[PDB]
Amino acid sequence: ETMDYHALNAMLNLYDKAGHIQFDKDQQAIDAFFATHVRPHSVTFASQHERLGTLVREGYYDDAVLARYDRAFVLRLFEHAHASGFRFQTFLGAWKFYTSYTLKTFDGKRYLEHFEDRVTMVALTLAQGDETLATQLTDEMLSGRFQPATPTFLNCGKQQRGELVSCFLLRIEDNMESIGRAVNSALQLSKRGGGVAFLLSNLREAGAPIKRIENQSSGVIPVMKMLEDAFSYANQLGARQGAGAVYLHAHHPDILRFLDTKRRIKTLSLGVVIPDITFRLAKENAQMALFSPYDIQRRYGKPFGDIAISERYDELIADPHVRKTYINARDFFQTLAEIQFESGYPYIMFEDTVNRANPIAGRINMSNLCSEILQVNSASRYDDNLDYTHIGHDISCNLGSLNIAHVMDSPDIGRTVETAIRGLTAVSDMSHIRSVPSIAAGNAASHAIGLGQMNLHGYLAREGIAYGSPEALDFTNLYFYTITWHAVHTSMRLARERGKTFAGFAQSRYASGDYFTQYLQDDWQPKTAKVRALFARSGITLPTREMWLKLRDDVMRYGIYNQNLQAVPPTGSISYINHATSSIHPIVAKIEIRKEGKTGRVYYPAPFMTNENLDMYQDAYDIGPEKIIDTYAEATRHVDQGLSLTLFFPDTATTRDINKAQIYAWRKGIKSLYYIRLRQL
Amino acid sequence: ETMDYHALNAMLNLYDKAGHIQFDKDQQAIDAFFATHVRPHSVTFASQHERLGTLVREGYYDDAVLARYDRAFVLRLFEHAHASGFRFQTFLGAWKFYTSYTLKTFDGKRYLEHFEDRVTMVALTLAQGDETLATQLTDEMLSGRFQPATPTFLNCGKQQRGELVSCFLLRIEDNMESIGRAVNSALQLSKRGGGVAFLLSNLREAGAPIKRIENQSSGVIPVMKMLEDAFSYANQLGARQGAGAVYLHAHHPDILRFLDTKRRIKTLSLGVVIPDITFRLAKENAQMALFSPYDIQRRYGKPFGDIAISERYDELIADPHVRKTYINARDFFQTLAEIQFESGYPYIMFEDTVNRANPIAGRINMSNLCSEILQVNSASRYDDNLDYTHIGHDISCNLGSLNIAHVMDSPDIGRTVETAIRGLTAVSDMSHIRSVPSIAAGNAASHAIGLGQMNLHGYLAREGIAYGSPEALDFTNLYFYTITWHAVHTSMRLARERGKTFAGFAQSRYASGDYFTQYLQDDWQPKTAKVRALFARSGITLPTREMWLKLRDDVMRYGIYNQNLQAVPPTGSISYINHATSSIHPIVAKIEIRKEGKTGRVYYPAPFMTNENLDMYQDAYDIGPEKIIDTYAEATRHVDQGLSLTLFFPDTATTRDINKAQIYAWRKGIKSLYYIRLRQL
Ligand SMILES: Nc1ccn([C@H]2C[C@H](O)[C@@H](COP(=O)(O)OP(=O)(O)OP(=O)(O)O)O2)c(=O)n1
Ligand SMILES: Nc1ccn([C@H]2C[C@H](O)[C@@H](COP(=O)(O)OP(=O)(O)OP(=O)(O)O)O2)c(=O)n1
Ligand SMILES: [Mg+2]
Ligand SMILES: [Mg+2]
Repeated sequence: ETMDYHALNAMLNLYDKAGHIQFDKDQQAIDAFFATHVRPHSVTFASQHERLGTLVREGYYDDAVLARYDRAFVLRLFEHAHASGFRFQTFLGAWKFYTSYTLKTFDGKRYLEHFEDRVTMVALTLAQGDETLATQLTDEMLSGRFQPATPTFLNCGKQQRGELVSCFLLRIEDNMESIGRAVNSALQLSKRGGGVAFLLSNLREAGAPIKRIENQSSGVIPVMKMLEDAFSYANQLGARQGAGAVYLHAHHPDILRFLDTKRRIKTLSLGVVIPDITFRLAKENAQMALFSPYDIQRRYGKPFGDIAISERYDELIADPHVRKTYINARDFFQTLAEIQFESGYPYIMFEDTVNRANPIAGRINMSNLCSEILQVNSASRYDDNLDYTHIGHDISCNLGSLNIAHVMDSPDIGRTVETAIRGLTAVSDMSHIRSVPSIAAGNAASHAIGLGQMNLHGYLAREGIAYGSPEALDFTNLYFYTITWHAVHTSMRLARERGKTFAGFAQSRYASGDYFTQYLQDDWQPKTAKVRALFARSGITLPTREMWLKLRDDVMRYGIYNQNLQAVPPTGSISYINHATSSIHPIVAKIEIRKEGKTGRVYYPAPFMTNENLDMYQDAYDIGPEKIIDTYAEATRHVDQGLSLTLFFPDTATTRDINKAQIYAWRKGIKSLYYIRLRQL
Repeated sequence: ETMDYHALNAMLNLYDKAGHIQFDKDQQAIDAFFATHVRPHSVTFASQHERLGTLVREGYYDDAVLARYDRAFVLRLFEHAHASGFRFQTFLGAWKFYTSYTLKTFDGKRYLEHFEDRVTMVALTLAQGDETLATQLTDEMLSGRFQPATPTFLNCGKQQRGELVSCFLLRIEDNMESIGRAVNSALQLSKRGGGVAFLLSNLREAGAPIKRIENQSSGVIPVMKMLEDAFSYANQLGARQGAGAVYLHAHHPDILRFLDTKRRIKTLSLGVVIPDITFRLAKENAQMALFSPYDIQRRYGKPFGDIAISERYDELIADPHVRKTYINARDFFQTLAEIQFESGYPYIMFEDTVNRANPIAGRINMSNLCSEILQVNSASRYDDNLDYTHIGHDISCNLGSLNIAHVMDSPDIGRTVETAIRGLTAVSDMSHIRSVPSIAAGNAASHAIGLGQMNLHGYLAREGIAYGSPEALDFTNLYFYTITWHAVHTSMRLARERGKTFAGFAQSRYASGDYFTQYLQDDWQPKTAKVRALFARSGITLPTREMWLKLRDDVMRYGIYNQNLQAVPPTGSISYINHATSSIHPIVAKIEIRKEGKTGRVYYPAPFMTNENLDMYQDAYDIGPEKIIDTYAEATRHVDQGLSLTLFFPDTATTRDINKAQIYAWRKGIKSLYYIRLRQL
């Protein structure tokens, strides 16, 4: 007799005379949802075998995927799938999946998939015919241990579908050709829903020459302006703005005009690269010198974006063949925070930290639209007709995440990590982005992937450890320690199985073993009793020196398949499906509210949370930056790419506050910073 | 003792108690210019031979051009050149050429060319080694009979230089690829100073689908928006806006949003194609039906831009598989004039008149930034990586003009026309625009050129005939009649010499002779005594039936080299150098004032004009549209492409006035209309 699941949902938004919540009311919502809406609008077939048939016949499922398997095997899988006992844990989780993920009939009126169907098809797709693999992926996803990126989760198997990968990073070179190409990539990538970031640092600055006639270039903005229109023009079906980003080196002469667009470029996001010296200068209240990329090129034969500024600052200041401009470092960071304060951006990439941690030959000069990807890239050369004469290497992202709790809840952690790695790797292998050759090239050369984490705050709460605490820090350090061991063990394996390794391996730190010197010392003993306890209870072995030493041999000898393994992005709405917390930070709220749906909003309580443990769920605001920054650093120690890191502040905070945080971060090893969020309603 | 040439110039701007002008004062200005400024800042070498040497050595002249000739021959030419007796006729003519055309040293401080040097190098360049040709071109240019387009005049021979051609017309196709390419062409062409127009009619309209999901396309504007930024970004060295245009069919569903950008797109110009039916509808106060290009394609397998609307209006109205929208034709033309009134644009291309007059297989769906070029074009197909899989045919302009007076002043009119044609043809042969394959293709396939006219009003005045008059109309009809005969005789010749013809010739009207039926009847007798007189006095024979009949045989048998011959654009500042009137219309003023120079302005009196014949120089305003429109029609009868036609109106004029004029034009055969100019200060 009460079947308004929204109402029921709404009830999570109520507190009783004792500041407690009717969590059950949310479970009632799930129940009414399935009963009043799903079950009734979901299609039931007489058998799976006819269902496939129909789905392929009418144009929904891609038969090419089913065809890599003996159909019996298929059926066996759907059955297992549906036999696993999967339930959604929350009304939003369900509602999200059916309103935006599950496959519907072409007219919208009926559902054709349920969570496990989708799971299955994903498993089938990535396993490319490998049945045991297919089974495992199925298992990993149904257990909650693994959660592929949205773009994969959503399209695998579908006949009419998106691409499986969808954030991309591109260079631009200081000539029109590159520029033209960039704008064209923007168009092609964004029409298909991709997020794309562009490096701008190589471009000659405002005022520089063209064809040896002085004061003629107009710098980056008018280029920013084009990319902007592109993204705005080429939305994705069912969207109005597209998403772009541009990164620019802080020491680039146009830095301030650049920052200035946000005090005008309304939809691209900005990101700024900052080397260590900049910090040095502002400390010692000094002047910042900006070098011309025009000159830099002619005198060094390389582009601004490819030299090491910190390492050649003085040199450069002294080379009179390099024009210099000066602004006040302290004011810089001031402008930086003022903007950040007004609008979240810009992101920040600690260039020196990054390159110093980079195990891969080359430098890293830019990042993605979520500031988590960090990888080398390389120039492309064109022909006057735009035809590539030299196809360089650009970057694209293959993502998925583990839900730490569920991982810890299963002793075979090595299987668990191997699978995800196997799956993301598949995503990479199946990927062939034709519209932008340099992307295709890159993928193909590197098989880079980015395995990421989520639900930390979820986990720690459940185990009664407070976010931020030494218990917490200790755990996050070792968890990531152990995840790294298995992932590289896995990539090593793959190289063996496939008998090849990523391009450049040889020049890498993996090749020489220097990549391990870190692990052959000691941290690795649980700084803490509780943490020691958790791993033990979980039946998981923390990798041991003998293990590392052995893996180091196997790597030096056999190599690894993927040039890059981990990356920790924010976990948008999949997190709700997976029932996990945004990534590894804490909980923007206890009962998160989203402005979605026919009622206006929908409410989402955190995992494992009950009236008897609320005190373990203090929100990000409440926890504040230090603790957050501290958690990410423990993680940053191991993750070869980077992690999206937001700082949440009270609306009373000041730019100095912001700046103190960024310094701390910087001082702490943090590779990069994402947006800064001032609390608002 | 008085050497301010500007002052002296200024004096043309003075009237005496009898409304007369000190024309001589302008000659004094020339004299002081050369004496106080040119001579002193121009470089004299001990001999020509060393001069060449130096100019090649230091990087100014291109030796590759000199190398096609025996150096003695060269020298002989410069000498002849300088021996011809050339003088500029006006202070602006000189001042223009030295401030913007002649070659200076790289630091700006000194001149290295004089009019005849430039003439010579042009002659050498186009003649490509042919000495008699080189001589003739020299002669034709020095006599004033010929005046190549600015881009050629200015760059031929130079080492550091522009392209020789510079207005281009491009299609776009209804898919992203084409769009991307368009924006890239915009960039590449405009960085080098080219004017470029785009067809937009094929693009699916605002609201149409994408990937079979309804209401999803955003039509042309956001595309207009990109092209706009492109042009604005890629100025030409020494310029801030670039120049673009977009054409769109009046019966395209986005027509009104389109017109609406100008009531927001600040720098592209607009142009509208209009078929006859539109006129029919508005007469009979009817509704205009707009057909979807999306549908049109699917149902007819061709793009909006390639079907004949007039011819299939009803059909289309009846095909229910073609979506239709309706707006009121009368209001259309109303909006058209209101905009025109506010801002000059849009240009107008009378599609049916044009295609009906078109001697060439195919249809004509767009025009250039000056509305004078009209030629067929064809789609290009791309690969997902932008690579052309099928290179279509797009259009570019090779222009030059004859100065009617000087032409008439020399009995060998056939030599005179043959040369120009030979020279423009050279421009075409030497042209290889790599950044846009479809342009290169087009040129190569067609060798289209556009020989044009100027100084009509100049001529008629001198011979005491009033602009507009039956004398005038009669002359312009026969002059163009005779120019056509010789140009086609010339192109015919070329095909023979070169032993090939333009692509498609066979499908042309030249091939079947229908191109001549017009000339084999009769008009061609001077309607007038004076006109008969002028040709006679000039020693020029008006082509005779036997002549046409003979040329028709030679053409049917041997073919012609160029697919298109004539085109009559406005003659911007070269006109001042050549000492002629903007094209064939009359004289925006008696003493034209330009806002140029260190004094703020510079004054330019019309050719042959003196206090004893002012009454023959009534300005365009004063003459008004009819007479103008009437002159162009006489011309439109013969010119295979089209002619830029501005109507000048009093600031009291009304949109109805404007609309009456456009109707007259339309009714009169006029192929197209350029901007409408309201008189302002
Ligand atoms: N009309 C132009 C031409 C170039 N640029 C900009 C874009 C590039 O960042 C930079 C270099 O363009 P190119 O390398 O194509 O320029 P060139 O190679 O012709 O000149 P240079 O050799 O001077 O670099 O100048 C511009 O804004 N407007
Ligand atoms: N994200 C997108 C995709 C397309 N278009 C526009 C530009 C083109 O005029 C038209 C056609 O683009 P494509 O042909 O590339 O579209 P498809 O071929 O994928 O779809 P269809 O086959 O539906 O035409 O749609 C757009 O505005 N935004
Ligand atoms: Mg360059
Ligand atoms: Mg299409």
